[PDB]
Amino acid sequence: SEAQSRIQDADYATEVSNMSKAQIIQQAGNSVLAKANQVPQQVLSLLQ
Amino acid sequence: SEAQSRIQDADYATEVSNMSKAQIIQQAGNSVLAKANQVPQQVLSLLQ
Repeated sequence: SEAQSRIQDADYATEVSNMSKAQIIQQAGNSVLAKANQVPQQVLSLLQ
Repeated sequence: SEAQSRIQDADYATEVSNMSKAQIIQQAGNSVLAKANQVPQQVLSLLQ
C-alpha cells in the first residue's frame, strides 16, 4: 500500500500551486486579449 | 507433582507485568493512531 501510494496519489502541496498559476495566467491572458482587441480602431479616428 | 508444576503453572508477577505493559502499549497506540489520523486535514486549509 505504501508503494502504491507513491504512484497513484497526487501532491496537494503542488496542485493548488499549479492551479493558482494557471488561473493567474488565464486572467492575464483575458486582460491582454481585451486590451489588444480594440487596436484596429485607431484607423477609425485616423481616417476621419 | 512439584516437578510438573514447574512446567505447567505460570508466574503471576511476570504475567501482570506483561499485562500492564501490553495495556500501556495499546493505549499509546490508540492515542498515536487518533493523533496521526488528522494529518491530511492541512491540505483542506491549503486548498482554500
